[PDB]
Amino acid sequence: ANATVKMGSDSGALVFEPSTVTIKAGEEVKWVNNKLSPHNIVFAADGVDADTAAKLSHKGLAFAAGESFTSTFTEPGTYTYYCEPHRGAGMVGKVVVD
Ligand SMILES: [Cu+2]
Repeated sequence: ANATVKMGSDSGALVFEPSTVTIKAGEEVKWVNNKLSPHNIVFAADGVDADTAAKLSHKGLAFAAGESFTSTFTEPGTYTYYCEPHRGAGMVGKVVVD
């Protein structure tokens, strides 16, 4: 099914919820802008292919509150996307396609 993850929290904390999402194999996923920007989204091939996690990865950023991203969960694997600017602070997410 369609999944939704926010690059933060509706309060004032940089977190990734749901930290883990499970959808079908072929569906997509939409993200949402939050606080503690910018909030990048890079899917480091962690169990899945590169090129795959590539299109799934987002080497961009987030500044405007309203912009969202999309990711194809076709290939069944495990994609791990974390904060580029905070790739070593305590902000990461896990994906699971079935
Ligand atoms: Cu962040």
